[PDB]
Parts: sequence; structure tokens; C-alpha cells
Amino acid sequence: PRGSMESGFTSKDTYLSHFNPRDYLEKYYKFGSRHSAESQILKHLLKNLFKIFCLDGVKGDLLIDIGSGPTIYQLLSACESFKEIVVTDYSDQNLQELEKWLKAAPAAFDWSPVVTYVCDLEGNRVKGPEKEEKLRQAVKQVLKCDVTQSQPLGAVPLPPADCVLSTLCLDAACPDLPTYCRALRNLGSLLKPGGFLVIMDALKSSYYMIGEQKFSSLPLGREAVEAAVKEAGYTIEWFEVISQSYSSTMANNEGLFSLVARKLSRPL
Amino acid sequence: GSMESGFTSKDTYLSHFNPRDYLEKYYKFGSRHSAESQILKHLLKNLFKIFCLDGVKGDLLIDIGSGPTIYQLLSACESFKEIVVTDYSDQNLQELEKWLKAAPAAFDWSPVVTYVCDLEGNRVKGPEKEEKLRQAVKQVLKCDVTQSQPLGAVPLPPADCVLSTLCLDAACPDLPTYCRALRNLGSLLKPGGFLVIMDALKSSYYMIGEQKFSSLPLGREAVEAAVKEAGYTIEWFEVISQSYSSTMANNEGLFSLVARKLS
Ligand SMILES: O=c1ccc2cccc(-n3nc([C@H]4CCCN(CCC5CCCCC5)C4)[nH]c3=O)c2[nH]1
Ligand SMILES: O=c1ccc2cccc(-n3nc([C@H]4CCCN(CCC5CCCCC5)C4)[nH]c3=O)c2[nH]1
Repeated sequence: PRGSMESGFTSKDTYLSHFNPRDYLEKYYKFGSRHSAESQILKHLLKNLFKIFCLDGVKGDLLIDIGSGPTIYQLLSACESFKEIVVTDYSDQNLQELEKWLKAAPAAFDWSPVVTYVCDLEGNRVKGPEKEEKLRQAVKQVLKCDVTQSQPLGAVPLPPADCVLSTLCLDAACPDLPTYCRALRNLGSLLKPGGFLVIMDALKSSYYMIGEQKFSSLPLGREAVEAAVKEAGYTIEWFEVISQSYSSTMANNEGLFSLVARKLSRPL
Repeated sequence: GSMESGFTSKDTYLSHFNPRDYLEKYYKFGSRHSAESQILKHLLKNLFKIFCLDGVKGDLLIDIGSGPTIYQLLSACESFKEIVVTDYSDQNLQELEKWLKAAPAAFDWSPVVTYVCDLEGNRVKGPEKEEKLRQAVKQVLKCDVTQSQPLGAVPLPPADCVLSTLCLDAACPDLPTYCRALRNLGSLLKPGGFLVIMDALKSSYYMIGEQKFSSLPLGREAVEAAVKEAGYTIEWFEVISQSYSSTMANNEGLFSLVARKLS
């Protein structure tokens, strides 16, 4: 026939070549209103992260952020609770954009309003400059991750981490449910026994947009997520769903979830 | 300390390689007799000699590392009923597909199409030539020449010819991988099938505007030894002294070779 074959490309190929860090930041993290859907969701995620790392007992020596993207908002409360942080993504472009903020390059994104907000949550025991530096000192490594591989960070020499965080990544990274489950088990290989898994992601979202550019997403409901996490050797401590969805022009999600789980797996 | 990122050359390539910058900077074929135009002229004549005058012909040709370009196919569609185009970059194949579909955003190849029609004796005008290429190109696939099955587990019939222009140097970070890649491409070929390769000599990088990429700097002796070792018999091998502009690459000439898979 003609054009009757699979191109052979995968989601991660399309992601690596098409995903634009600076656009994603323009569209998802610059707000013309503070009551916009995107702004509301960001604030919610920040409050949960504050609760987990500051109020709940989630702290330690090493945190690994899986699928950081080009953002640092998901690390601002974490750097109070973790000596060292490792940031990762499948896109080197995302990591370059992130590194610009780490090195405080002038072209870096302006996170200062998000910083202010987190300083408020924490009760203004520091101002933004001091907090920003604490994060800059905390981040030690900038690495490729591939959650589909049994060794997501390669054969790199990393000690077992106290926490693996992943915000708005796993849905986009996994083309089917078996992959999702395997990925969660693969992330386990980075963790100490009894270590924390922290996940926030969209529910029932099959796509996300950056301008005219469309990306695939695995549309999971809460039951699928819970089942997959359990089956991958974690015990869920809590699981929150919010109804607040993204604008239809960005995603077709029916809310987001947040969970904190612990690795039961103790490979001898 | 500080660890390595983990990203490979093919990650970097897939991530950063911009089809349209490559087309702008390399294949404009403008008024100024640039080094890039002189090189393009030479490739076109060699391809014509190989496919039209010589007897490299058959049913199936697979182009490895097509990129966003069609210059390497213009003579080949006279000799082959079917052609498969491949690249590790989906961006490249998207730009190529724009041309194949005659979308208006497509690159203007007509100066190059004109040149080739001239070579071939003006048997046809450009539009008919372009239509003949469009009918010939059947599939658009990912390739990864570092894999023992470069086009995946797709059911493809054994090919009569494997073409690869300006690809393998860029695709392979070491000589062992280069040898293996030629071995891998062989899996696509019939015994006695043709392997056509054109690439830069002693080139360690290339520029796509502001973006720099790695390439394997190979001398002619390395290339010939690697091809023999990979299980081919070389019919002929040509070198030209003409290099790219310093602002684009640091090569000491190009090579063309035609080899056959050992029957
Ligand atoms: O480890 C892997 C392996 C394969 C792979 C394939 C595609 C994408 C990613 N992700 N995905 C991300 C993040 C980067 C930042 C943006 N999110 C997507 C955000 C949308 C927002 C709307 C709701 C759905 C999530 C994705 N980082 C990534 O590395 C992959 N990660
Ligand atoms: O099959 C593979 C597997 C891994 C891999 C990694 C990097 C690059 C490529 N190539 N390389 C190309 C072409 C696409 C079109 C541009 N040329 C580079 C052109 C320069 C010009 C100056 C002289 C050196 C070559 C490269 N297409 C590719 O797919 C790779 N191909």
C-alpha cells in the first residue's frame, strides 16, 4: 500500500522534538487574571506541596524530581525539607530553561510572584531572594530521566532518595496503562524503603496543547491511578481530587489529583 | 561533583535540529557562487551518474537520513519504482511531507529541480519531474542506524539500494558504531544490492545557523576499511577537495562511493 505503516515515532520522540519550554511557560504560568483556571490550579498545587513538605513529615537528604519540565514552582517548599534536589526531564530543552533560572541568567523566567506566594504560606520567615538562593543551593544535578526505562536516570551513581516527586508528568510520559504501572515501579528503584512518592497529575486528559501544538496524554480516572500505585508496591497515605479543570483550549481534563504514598517494596 | 547529563547525540539532534534553518542555509542555490552551492552541484552530478548513466536501478530504494531534503531523490526516481524516506527526526520528515503533499508552506526546490532536469537532457519539465518523485515516495519512516533493525520490526521487502547522503557521519559518535551502522543497513539490502553513500571527510561538527552538532571525523582510509569490514565490495570511490564554509563545517572534502552487498 502507501502510507500504510506506522511512522515508528513514539510520544517521547514527538515530545522531545516539539515541546517548547518558553511557550509552555508563556501559556501555563503567566496569568492575566489571578482567578483564571490555570492560576487557581497552580495555587492549589502550591498549597498541597506546602502541606506535604512543611506540615506533614515529608523530609530527608535527597529528593528526585521526575519530569521537572522548565518549572521550579514544585520545588519551592521542598527545599526547606531536603538537603539536596535532583531535577530531571526527558527534554534537554526543558532542563536548559530551568538551568537558566538556577544560574540566574537575565533571560530566565520570572518566578518571583510564585516565590512570594510560597513565602507567604510559610509565614514570611524569609523573603524571596533568600528562598530563591536556598533552592539554587539545593539543586545538585540536572539529568535526563526516562520513566519508561527500568533505570530512569541511567546507570548513574545516585544514592537511594527519601522522596520522588512528579508533577504533571506521568500522564504525558506513558502511552498506556501497563507502561504507567511499570514507570511507577521503575521510580521505586530510586527510592529508599519507606521512601515517599508524591504525584500530582491530570484526570481523564487525553491531550494537552501548547499553542497549535498538540501532545498525547493517558486519560486515567482516580480508580486506575490508585490501583496502579498499589500494584507497583506503594501504600497510599492520602489521595485528593480537585474538580478544577484547565481551559478547554489547553486540556480536556476532569480535575487533577494529588497523592502521597510510601514504598513497601524492600528488595533485599 | 557533577555527573553527565545522560542525553546522547541523537537526543541532541532530535531536540535541536531545525529543518528550515538547514534548508535556508544549505540549499538556497542563490546568486552567489557559494561553497554550499558548488557542493550541491557536485552531489547532483554524482547522483545522476550513479542512477541514470550507470545501472543502479530496481524496485525498492531506501533513503537513510533523508532529512528535509529531496535533492538526493531527483535522479533516483528515474531508476526506482518505489522509494522509502527515513530520518531520526520527525521534524525533518514533517518538512519533507509538506513538500510531498505540495502544501504551500513547502520549501521551493524548483531551482534544484531545474538543474537536475538539465542534467537529464530536458526530457521533462520541473512539474512532471516533481510529480514523478511524489508518486515514487511510498513511505515515511523513522530510522535509527545504531539499531540492528534500523526501521524497527516493520515488514519491508529486501531493498535493491540503500542511499545515505550526509547522514552517517552525524549519526555515529564512534568508529565501532559506524561499522555497526553499515552492518545494520545491510539487513535492509538484498545480497548483491547497492549501497550509495556521500558524506563529509574529517568533519567534527556542523552548524545549523547558531546551533552546533557533533559529527565523526573520518578519513577516506577509515571509510573504505569500515565498508569492506561491514560486508560490502566497493565499486568506486570519489573524493572532492571542496569544503563547506568555515561558518557551516570544518570538513576536508566529501566522498561518494558505490558498493554492493556481498552475494
Ligand atoms: O520520563 C519521561 C519519558 C517519556 C516522556 C514522554 C513525554 C513526556 C515526558 N515528560 N513529561 C514532562 C512534563 C513537562 C512539563 C509539561 N508536562 C505536561 C503538562 C500537562 C498540563 C495539562 C494537563 C496534562 C499535563 C509534561 N516531562 C517529561 O519528561 C516523558 N518523560
Ligand atoms: O539514524 C540515525 C541515528 C542517529 C542519528 C543521530 C544524529 C543525526 C542523525 N541523522 N543525521 C541526519 C542528517 C539530516 C540532514 C542533515 N545532516 C547533517 C548535514 C551535515 C552538513 C555538513 C557536513 C556534515 C553533514 C544530518 N539525519 C539523521 O537521522 C541520526 N540518524
